[PDB]
Amino acid sequence: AGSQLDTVRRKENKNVTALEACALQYYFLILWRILGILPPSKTYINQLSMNSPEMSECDILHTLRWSSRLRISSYVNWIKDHLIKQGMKAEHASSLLELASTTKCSSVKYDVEIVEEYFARQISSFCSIDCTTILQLHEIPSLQSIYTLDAAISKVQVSLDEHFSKMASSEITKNLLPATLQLIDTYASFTRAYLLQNFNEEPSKEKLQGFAAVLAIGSSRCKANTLGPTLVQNLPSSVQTVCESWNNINTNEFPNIGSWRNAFANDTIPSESYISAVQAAHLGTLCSQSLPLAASLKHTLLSLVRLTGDLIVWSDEMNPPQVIRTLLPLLLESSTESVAEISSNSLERILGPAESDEFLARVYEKLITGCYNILANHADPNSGLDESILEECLQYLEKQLESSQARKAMEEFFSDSGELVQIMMATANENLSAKFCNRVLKFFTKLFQLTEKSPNPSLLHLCGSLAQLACVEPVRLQAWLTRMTTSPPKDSDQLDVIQENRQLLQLLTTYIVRENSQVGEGVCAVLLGTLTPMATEMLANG
Repeated sequence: AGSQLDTVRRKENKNVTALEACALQYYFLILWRILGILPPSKTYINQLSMNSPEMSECDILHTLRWSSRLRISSYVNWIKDHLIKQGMKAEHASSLLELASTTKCSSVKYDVEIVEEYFARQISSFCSIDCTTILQLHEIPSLQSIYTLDAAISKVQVSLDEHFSKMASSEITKNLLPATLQLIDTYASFTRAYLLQNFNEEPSKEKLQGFAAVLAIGSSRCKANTLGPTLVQNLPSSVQTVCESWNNINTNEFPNIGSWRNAFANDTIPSESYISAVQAAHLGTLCSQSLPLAASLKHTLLSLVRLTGDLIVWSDEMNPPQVIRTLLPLLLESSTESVAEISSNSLERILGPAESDEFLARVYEKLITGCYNILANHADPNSGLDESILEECLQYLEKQLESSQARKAMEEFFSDSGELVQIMMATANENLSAKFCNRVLKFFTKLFQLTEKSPNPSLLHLCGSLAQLACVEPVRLQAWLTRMTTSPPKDSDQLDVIQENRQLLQLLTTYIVRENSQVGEGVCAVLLGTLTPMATEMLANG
C-alpha cells in the first residue's frame, strides 16, 4: 500500500509532502509490527516450504523475517504451537517446521538462494534500463525496490559473515558475485539519473550528457585527481550547487557496519531489527525533500559494493579485469562518489595498492578516455560544456604526455583509435574558440618536441597514429585548415592568436616532413594537396 505514490508524485514532478511521507512511514511501521506479532499461517509455512510463487506481491521481506525467526527454536516453538492451535495436524506441523528449518548449511543456502533470486528479478527488470546511457528520471526504481534490495543485501551479507566465521560457500558466492556486480552498475546509473535529470533547466539532453561526462571525469576520492574536481567546479554554478547538495546528503541515517554485530539491542536474530532501522532511514529520506529516492540509492549502492568486496575476498568465479572495470568509474565519478572509497578498496584488492601500476594504469586510462570523450563527443556547445573544461584537460593531456606511464597509456589509446587526429578533426568545429586551436597546436607541438628531446616508442606510435590523418574527410580537413589559416577580425578580435595558430600549424607540418617522423609521407601530401585550393582562393578572392 502506498508503494507507487512516490513513483506517481515524482512522475508528475511533485515532491511527496511531509504529511504523505510521514503517513507511508507510519503505515509501514504498523503493518510490520502486525505481521511480526501474528503467527505465520499454514499456507504461508507451506510456501516457505515450497516457494513456487516468486512472492512478487511484497512477500520477499516477510519471508526473510520468518526464516530468521524459525532459525530460533523459541520461534519454532511459538509458531509450531500456534499451528497446533491453528488446527493444522501436529505432525504436519512438525514436518513443515523441520523442512522450513533447513538445519545445517542448508539454512545459509536457503538465505543465499532467496536473495539470489531477488537479485535476478531485479536485474531482469532492468532489461529496459540502459547501463551506458542516461536513464529517464521515471526509469529510477521506487523506494520500495530500493529498500527491499537494501534489506536483501542486509541479510545475505550478515548470513554469509556468520557462515564464514563459523567455518574459520565458494559456489554460494560464485553465483552472488555476478548478480550483485550488475546491480551496482545499474544502481550507479540510477544515482546519476536522479542527480543528472535533477539539474534545473534554468536542461537539454545534449547539455545533460555533457554535464554527466564532466562529473564522471570528476573524481575527488583516493588518488588526488587534478582534473576531475577542476571540471566539476567548472560546471555551471547551478549544476555545481546541485552536485554539492547531492554530496551533502549521506547514508548516516541507515545503520552502518557493526550495528548488527553489536546485536542491534536485539535478542535472537538482530539482522531483522537492522533491516527495520534501514527501512526507517529510507522513510526518513522520503520525509526530506532533498533527493530522497537516491539518498536511499546512495546507501543501497554502498551496501551492494560492500557485499561485492566481501565476495571478491573469496576466489568465486569473478573475472578480475571485469570487476576492476565495474569499480573503475565508481571511484572516478561524483554521482557514485559515495562508494568511490569502497571502489578504491576493491581496486586495492584486485589492481593492488592505490600506488600500484595496475591501479594507476586503470585510473589514468579511464581518465584519458573521459577527457577524450569530452574533447570529441562533448565539443559541441549543445553539451552545455564551457570551453574551459576542454582546454583545462588539454593541459592535463599534455601533463600525461610528461608522465612516461600516462604517456604510454595515452599512446596505446590514441595510436589505436587515431584520437590525436580526432582532436584536430574536432578543432575543425567553428563553435570552438581560436584559443582551442592554439591549445591543440601546442599539445601536438609538445608531442613532437618531447619526442625530439627524449625519443621513445610511445612517441613513435603517435606519429604512426597521425598516418591515419592521411585518411580523413577532405572537406572536414579543409574546413579545419580554413579555420586555422583564415583570420576574420569580425569574430577573432585576437588576430595575433590567429597568427600563433598559423605558426604552430607550420611547426607541425615541418615536424611531419622530417625524415625521422613516423607520420609518413602520405599525410604530408594530403595536407599539401588540400592547401592548394586554399591558396588558390587566397588569390581568387585576393
